[PDB]
Amino acid sequence: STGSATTTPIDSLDDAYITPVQIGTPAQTLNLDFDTGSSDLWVFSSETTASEVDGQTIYTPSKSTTAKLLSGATWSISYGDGSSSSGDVYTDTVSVGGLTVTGQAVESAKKVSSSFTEDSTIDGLLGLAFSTLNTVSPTQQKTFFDNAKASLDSPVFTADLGYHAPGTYNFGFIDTTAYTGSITYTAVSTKQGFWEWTSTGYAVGSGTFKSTSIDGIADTGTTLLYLPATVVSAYWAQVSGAKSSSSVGGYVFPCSATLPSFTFGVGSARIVIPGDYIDFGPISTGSSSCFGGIQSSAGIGINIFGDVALKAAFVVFNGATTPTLGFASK
Repeated sequence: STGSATTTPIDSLDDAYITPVQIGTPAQTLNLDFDTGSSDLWVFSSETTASEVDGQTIYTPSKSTTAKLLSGATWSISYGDGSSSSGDVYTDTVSVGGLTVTGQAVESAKKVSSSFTEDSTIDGLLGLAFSTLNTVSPTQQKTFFDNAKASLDSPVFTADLGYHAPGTYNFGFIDTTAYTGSITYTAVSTKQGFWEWTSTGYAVGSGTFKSTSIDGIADTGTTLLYLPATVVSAYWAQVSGAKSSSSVGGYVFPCSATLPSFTFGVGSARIVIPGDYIDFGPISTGSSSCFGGIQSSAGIGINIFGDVALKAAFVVFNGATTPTLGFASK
């Protein structure tokens, strides 16, 4: 089997991407944030505290003839940005782009933090990291990809995120028309539950490539590119007037600037992020200070190849017995 679904930016900055997902019988379509940095499929629901719902579409398990309470199971998750959610669990039929999994754990939110409430466009998350990170207790649950894997023509999914445009998540096949050149594959460590890999270096603009190992995670659920402070300083030093602002929470730059590209290494291959992809616009409406798309990971504990980096590539998440990641230009 295969599946193919379009993923769409939630706003004009590509702050996140939403993909329609069919849950239950008859189908209830929710727009979920596909997150290769986490492993829970959770949704706004008829159980979510009413004051914490503000425009989201909700899953109502009582209206699904295939929903079943997963008795005794609870979940609770906290993300790297400080947001969180928790609740109980149903199993139900879940379909993405024509690919159907029966008995998928659908984590129904009883509580969500303010950042979720305030984002009316995101009806929940669909985790695509390794199932060892799934938070359901006392019986940990499998991701949608893990459940679908055996049925797929090939045990893979691909992320093809657009810059200020829709893109595609495919399951079970690699669309050879969606990229240019060849795909370069690189080793993955699953030790922390992430799609963790080691970039071979970077360049700023037209500068020379610096060969250096940068361990990090491929994370579709993180907006920006978070890298070591040395690398990030070298980038922003090429932008007149750019500075790190403690009051804003990262590097800002004059909105009048033209940003240089940023290149990252994948083995001997190179993925070029155009400068425009690194512009996240005014820090507040009407400001002439703009927020940068490359930020320091120093306070995170891990480097994160988020959407800024991934959207410059066609990315293969290879879930074979020994997982690997593939990157191609496009």
